[PDB]
Amino acid sequence: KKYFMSSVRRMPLNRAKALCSELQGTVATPRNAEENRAIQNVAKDVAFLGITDQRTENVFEDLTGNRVRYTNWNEGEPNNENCVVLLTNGKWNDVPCSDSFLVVCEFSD
Amino acid sequence: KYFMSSVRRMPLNRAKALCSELQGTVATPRNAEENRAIQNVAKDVAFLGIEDLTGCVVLLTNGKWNDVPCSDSFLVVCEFS
Amino acid sequence: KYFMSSVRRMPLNRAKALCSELQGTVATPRNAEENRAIQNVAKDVAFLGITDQRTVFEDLTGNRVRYTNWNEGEPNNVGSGENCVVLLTNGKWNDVPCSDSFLVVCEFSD
Amino acid sequence: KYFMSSVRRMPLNRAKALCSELQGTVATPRNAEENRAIQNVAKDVAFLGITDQRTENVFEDLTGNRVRYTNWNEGEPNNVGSGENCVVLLTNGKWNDVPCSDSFLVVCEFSD
Repeated sequence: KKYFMSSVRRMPLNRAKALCSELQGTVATPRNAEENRAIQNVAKDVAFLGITDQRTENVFEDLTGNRVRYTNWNEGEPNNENCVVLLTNGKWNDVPCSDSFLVVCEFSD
Repeated sequence: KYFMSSVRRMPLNRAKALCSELQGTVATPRNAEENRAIQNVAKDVAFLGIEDLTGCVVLLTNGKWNDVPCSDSFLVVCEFS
Repeated sequence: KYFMSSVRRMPLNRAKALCSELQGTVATPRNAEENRAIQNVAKDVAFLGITDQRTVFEDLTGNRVRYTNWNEGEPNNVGSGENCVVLLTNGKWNDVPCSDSFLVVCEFSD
Repeated sequence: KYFMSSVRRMPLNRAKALCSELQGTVATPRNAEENRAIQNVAKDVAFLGITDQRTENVFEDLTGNRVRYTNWNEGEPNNVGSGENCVVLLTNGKWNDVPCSDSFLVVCEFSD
């Protein structure tokens, strides 16, 4: 239903959003524990998720404006433009959108 | 191997960079079946990865290949294994 | 992704509102498997979330559809901008008036 | 049984129609586990399928059967000269009675 592919280099979210979009995809956004795990397995290191507080300050939503219905915050998170990264243990950290991380793109038919 | 086409047109350089950044390469037809599958994904003229990018050419809607400059812009179809 | 069918037949406008009220949308098949899944859930002719209202058949998200399964002779235009799509019991698609009434299959996801 | 919530608030009458349209019914918790599950789908205050229209302070599900399991906030309701009373699930998981005419989120339950 969803194809996940990781980038080779680390980059800020703006470059990441543009990368996934180029091939009609989006920055990976897990809707449940299974997808979270799926993305965690393809990413070789900490990677960006398609969740930010860009539209509404300090309120996390997906790239379509919906508040996320699934989260998996690391202990102490989200700790406050805010972005989200998926750690190697699968938990989430709140980080600056300007910092660079691997990118996992999500694709569907 | 699955194929995905870009939303916009671009020169082969940017195209090779795009597919490789996501760990694939510009679609390279190995047989009539793949050439056909690649055209099916590209819904208009698109670059091919042609030696292939790892040891220019565009695929037309009729499935035939034309030799065009590596500097002009067309759609890109990336292939992933 | 899961699908649920309505009990009543209704026009596209009502269909859309119905599905969205429970955080879903009108079922929109992205491949043959999904088309089959929707086919199984609706045991009768039902609306799909595809129309030409914004033009060109697009999903209720403004994107042109990348999957279709037109019945022989379809799509037969009913009138620019008022074209909708229904899935027949055999799984093929017909182009019909958005104002006509059909069952509705809503799609939901996590 | 699986649950789904609405995006907007509405009176009980409209909620009943909404859930039935998709072959379900307004969610009715039959035990604490379901109650917790419905509250989890329903982040905010939501209607349950229980009212005392017939006899004041006696709550029945939408089929006319008096409910067994209850999780009243501050004990059983004890209204007087009241309109039809409905039940909403609060953020604390307890139940509170409110006029069926007021508007709250809806949680539908399905058995598909």
